[PDB]
Amino acid sequence: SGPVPSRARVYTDVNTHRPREYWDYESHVVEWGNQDDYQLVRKLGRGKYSEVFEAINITNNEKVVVKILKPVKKKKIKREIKILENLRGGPNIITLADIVKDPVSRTPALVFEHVNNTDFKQLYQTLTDYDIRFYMYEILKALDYCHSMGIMHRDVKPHNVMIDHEHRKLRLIDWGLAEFYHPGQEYNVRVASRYFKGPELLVDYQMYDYSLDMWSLGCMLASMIFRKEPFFHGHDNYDQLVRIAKVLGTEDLYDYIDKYNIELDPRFNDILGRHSRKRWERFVHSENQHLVSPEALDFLDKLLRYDHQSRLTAREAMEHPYFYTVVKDQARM
Ligand SMILES: Brc1cc2[nH]nnc2nc1Br
Repeated sequence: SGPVPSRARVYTDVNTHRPREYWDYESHVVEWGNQDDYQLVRKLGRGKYSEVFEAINITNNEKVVVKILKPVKKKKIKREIKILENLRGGPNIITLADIVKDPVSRTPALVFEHVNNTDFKQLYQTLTDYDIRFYMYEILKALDYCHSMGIMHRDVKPHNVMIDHEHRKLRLIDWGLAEFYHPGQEYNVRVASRYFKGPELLVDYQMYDYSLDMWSLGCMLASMIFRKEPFFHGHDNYDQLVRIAKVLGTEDLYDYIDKYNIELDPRFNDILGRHSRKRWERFVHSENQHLVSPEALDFLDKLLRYDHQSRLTAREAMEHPYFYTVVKDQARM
């Protein structure tokens, strides 16, 4: 009789109380700059949707980062721009500095504040127990802010977390998949990386919310404290849910499907089978035990839930005992 509707438990109507211009990015007018102010130095990396370069602003001799966008729909460019401008100045949010366009090829490019070319994926293995809690707390600051601004990132993964370990700085980047949350709106489930897709994306439940980012955050935490990258290692979108079901169990999965009256793809009933909910001790060994604690396992369990409504919010996560020492040390400053 159709899926059961769902609402976010926090920041549900923040966009409703704002002017239309805040979230109606289709009508957003882009403030274009002059690309002659920037000279590219070297390429930093590629991607399906952009190429990233280190560049120099020749007007003030400032180092910047230039993201030349691949050809995508104009509304998607306006969405990333509007979200970056709404979140500008937020805690641990990357700063959009300028928007330029090649006068010949009409190719748009975003100019960001400079950050050291080193992300969370390259640094996790050398991090101590305290470093994991510290940087996870910094990620939660950025997530709680953008959620409070009515925006979900929808692509939380270590590759999108830039870290300057010398200064202990952290920046959340790549907002090309972020969207504004509106209660009752059905979103595209073809988002995020395979290993970080929430169960709602794999069962094709479109009325999701900020809680999607909290699942992806839980996938990062599990891979770091267990040193298993990725943690849920599926061969495809169907097998990705099977890998999750082999850990969280199938009974909670069918209760989740039953609660929201989700029409499960018939290709799943032959491959899901029957699996019990595993204990987190199964993934602990002598090489990751220094990163695993009862607080870490209790915090991880509250993030990786089938029911998106039962996962911790970003604000609830920041108050878990897992961060008690980090919060106390920041108060000492
Ligand atoms: Br700074 C920076 C900002 C980005 N936005 N999307 N990808 C990005 N990469 C780097 Br590096």
